Amino acid sequence: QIEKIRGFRDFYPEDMDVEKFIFKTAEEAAEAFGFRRIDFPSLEYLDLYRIKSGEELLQQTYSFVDKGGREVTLIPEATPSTVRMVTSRKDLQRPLRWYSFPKVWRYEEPQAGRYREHYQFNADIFGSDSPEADAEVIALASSILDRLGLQDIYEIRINSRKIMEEIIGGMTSSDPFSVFSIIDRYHKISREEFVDQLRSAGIGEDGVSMIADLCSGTRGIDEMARITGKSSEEIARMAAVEDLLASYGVKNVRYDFSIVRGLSYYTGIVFEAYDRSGQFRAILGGGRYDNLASLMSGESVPAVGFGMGDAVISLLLKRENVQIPREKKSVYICRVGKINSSIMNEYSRKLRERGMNVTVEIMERGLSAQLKYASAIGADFAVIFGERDLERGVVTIRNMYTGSQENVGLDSVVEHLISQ
Amino acid sequence: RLQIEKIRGFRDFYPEDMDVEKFIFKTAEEAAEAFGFRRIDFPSLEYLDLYRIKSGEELLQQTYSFVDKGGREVTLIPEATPSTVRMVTSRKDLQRPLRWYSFPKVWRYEEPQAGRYREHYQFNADIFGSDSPEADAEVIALASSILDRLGLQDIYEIRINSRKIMEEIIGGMTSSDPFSVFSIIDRYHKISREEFVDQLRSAGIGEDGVSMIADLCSGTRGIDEMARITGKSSEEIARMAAVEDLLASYGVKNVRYDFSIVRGLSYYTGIVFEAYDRSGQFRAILGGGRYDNLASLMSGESVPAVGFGMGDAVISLLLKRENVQIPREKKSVYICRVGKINSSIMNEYSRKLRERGMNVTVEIMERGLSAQLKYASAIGADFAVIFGERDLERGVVTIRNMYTGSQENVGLDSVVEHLISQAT
Repeated sequence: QIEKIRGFRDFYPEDMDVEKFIFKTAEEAAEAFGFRRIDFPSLEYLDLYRIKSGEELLQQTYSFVDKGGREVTLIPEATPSTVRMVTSRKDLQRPLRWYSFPKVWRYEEPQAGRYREHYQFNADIFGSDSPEADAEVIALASSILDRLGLQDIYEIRINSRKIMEEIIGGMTSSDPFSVFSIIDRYHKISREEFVDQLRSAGIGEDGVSMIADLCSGTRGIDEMARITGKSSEEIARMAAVEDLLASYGVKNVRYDFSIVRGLSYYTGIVFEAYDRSGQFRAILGGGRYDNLASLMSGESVPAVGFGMGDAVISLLLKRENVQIPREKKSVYICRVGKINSSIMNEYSRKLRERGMNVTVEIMERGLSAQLKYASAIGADFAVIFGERDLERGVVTIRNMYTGSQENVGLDSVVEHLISQ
Repeated sequence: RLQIEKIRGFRDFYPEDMDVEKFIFKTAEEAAEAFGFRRIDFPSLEYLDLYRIKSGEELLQQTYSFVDKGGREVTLIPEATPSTVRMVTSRKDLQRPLRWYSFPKVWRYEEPQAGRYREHYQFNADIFGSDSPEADAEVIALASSILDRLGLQDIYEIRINSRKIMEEIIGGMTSSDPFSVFSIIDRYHKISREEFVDQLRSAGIGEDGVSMIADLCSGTRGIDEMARITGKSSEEIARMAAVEDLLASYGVKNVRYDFSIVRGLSYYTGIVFEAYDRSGQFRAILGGGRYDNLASLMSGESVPAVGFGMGDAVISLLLKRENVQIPREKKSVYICRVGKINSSIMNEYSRKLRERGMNVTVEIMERGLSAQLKYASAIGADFAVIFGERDLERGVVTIRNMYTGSQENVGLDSVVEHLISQAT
C-alpha cells in the first residue's frame, strides 16, 4: 500500500532498456572523444551552492537538515561538484575532459519531460580557453544526439555572453549591462511583456527594436557583423567555432541572439540543441563558464561543457520511434517430460560462456506456458530439452521470431545458436 | 580562497577511481544479464514508512531522513529491497518468475568511525516467485560468477546455513527460544571461548550440544557430514544437498556449511549464504538468502524471494589487494601537430578513427611536441598521430607506438586502416 513519492519514477525492465541505451550511447561517444568518467557525492552542504552566478538551480533544491543539524541538499546539478574536484588536481596536465551521468534532483512540479529526479549526462573540458574546446563539446553533443537516432530533429543554436554583453552596450550604456535575464524569457513570455520589461529597464525604442529583431528567429553569423558590431573579436570566434564544427561534420549550426541559458555562470559561448518539431526548446545545452572555478576556490580554470537529461531524451526516442538495438541474443531453455535441472544448468553455462544471455525454466509449468513465458520475455531462441529426444542426444531449438524449429545434436547446440 | 569540502563519509571518484567502479558495474551487470536477470531502477527517495515493516526504529535511525511538506517522513534509500518489493507488488501483469537486478547508490547516516562511507554503490540480484532449490542455486551461482569474472576466483568460499536447519538443531538441544542461542552464536567471533561456553550453558544446553556448537562454529562442514553430525535426515538437509548438487552443475564446488552464519535469521525464511574471504580480512564479501515473508507483510500478496547484495567498497579493496588487471574496451589515439596545421584536418581524421571503433583525443592547446607526448602518455594513449606541416605536403603523417616508442611515416590514405591493424 505504501506508494512512491509523487514526481519520482520507477524503472521496470522495459523502462531500463531505454535508459541503458541512453547511458551506453552517451558514455561511448564521450569516451570516443577522449572524455573520462567521474562521479561525486549525491548529497552536499547547501552552502556549497551559495555562489554568485550559481543561484539558478538553488531555486528548486531538495534540501533539508541532516540529523546533525547542518543544511544539506541532494545535488541539483553536477557542475559545482565537478569544479571542486577539478581545482583539487593541480597535478593533472591540461586539458581535463571529464563526463558524468549522475542522478540530480529538483523539487519542481512534474510535467511531460520532467520529474523531481532524473539522470543527467555531463561533459566538460577544463583548462583550454580555445575555440577548439567550444567546438569539441558541441560536436560531442551532436554525436550523441545522432547515435541516439535523433539526427534530424535538432538544430544547434549558439550565442555568446560577450557578443550579447557588448551589443547591449554598443548602443545603450545603461549600467544594467546584464538585461540577460530579460532576453532569457523571450521564448517564455508574451512579446508585449518582453518589450516593456526591457523598456522598463531603461532602453530606447531603437534599442528595444533591434533587441527584439535580433531575438526573432535564428540568423546567420556572417550577417551579425553587419546588423551590429563591425567585426568584434567574439564574432570572429563564433565564426571560427562554426568552421571547426563543419570539420567534425556538424553543419547548419545557427546564431541565435535569444540563446542565453538560465544558469548565470556562463561567460562565453552558450548553446542548445533546439527541437525542430517545437516540443522542447532545449533538448540539451551548455556553454563556457570561465569564472566558476575562481569563485569557488580562487583557482582560475577555463571551462566549457553541457548537460543532457534522460527524461526529455526518452520522450524523443519514443516520439521518433527509435529502434533500441539489443547487444546479445537471449536463449530460453525449456523442459518437457522428466528432465534434470542440472543438465539444463550445464548447457546454460556453456551458452553463456560464448556470449549469450540464458534464462532457465525453474517453474513447474507446461511447455505451452513455457513458450508463452519465453516470448513474453523476448527470448530469441528456445532450446527445448525433451526426456525422450535427450535419450537420442537431441534437443529442439525454436526460433522465437521466425517460428522455425529443428532438432539439434547436443554437441552442435552451442555452434548452431551462435550461427542463429 | 577557501572551499566548502564534501560531507565527511562521502567519496569523490576521479577518472582512475571510476576505472575500477566501471569494471565492477560492467562485470556485475553482464553476469546478471547472462543469467537472464533484467535491470531495474527506482527512486533514491522513499517514504520512511516503507522501511518500518522490515526494520525497527532502532535501525531506522541510521537513515538520511527528514520531514516532508505534509509532515510526512521521507529518506534517502538505505537499501534496495523494499523499493524492489514495492515494484513487484505494484504491477500485477508481471509474469513469473522475475529475475531483477539493480545497482544504485544507497545512503546511511553513520559516523566515519567504522571504516565505511555514508554513500556507496549497492548491487542487488533477486528471483521473485519461485520457492525451489533451483532458485537458491541460481542466485548463488550468479554471485560466484560475478566474483570469478571480477578476477576474485580463488579468494572466496561460499558458506551456507539455514533458518529451518538452525531451528531443528537448536530445538533439539533446548526448549527455550532458539533466537536467544542464535545471539550467542552471533557473538562467537567477539567474546572468549571460555565466555562462549558459559553463555551456551546458561541457555540450558548440555555439554552435549555445547560441544557440537563450539565445534561447528570453529570449522565449516560439508553438506554430507550434517545428516550424521546432527543425527537426523530432515527435508531441510536434503534441500541443501539438492542445492549443492545444482551448484555443481553450474561449476560451483567446495560449498561449505557454516553453522555460525546467523545474522538476519529473523529476516530470512530459508537458505542464507555468504562469500567468505580466505585471507580472512572480510567475513562476508557479499551475501543474502531467501526471504519469502517480506512481500506479504508489505503488500499482503505472497511472494517467494531469494537474492544477494554486494557493496562496491569491499570489492574495490579486494581488486587492489589481489592486484587484478582491468581490461580496456578500446584502443586510444592522441592526435597533435607541430608547425602550422589546421585543427580541421585533425578533427576530420579523429572522426574517421572514432567511426572505426577507436577512442580519440585531439590536442587543443598550444604547446611543444615534448609536452604533447608527455600528455599522450599521461592519458595512456596507445598511439600518437603527429601532423607536421612539411610532412603533410608529402601526404604523410608520423605515427608512434606509445609503448614501443618507435614511429613510422604513414600516408594519410592509410592512417585509419593502419591503426586498426596495429595492436600495440
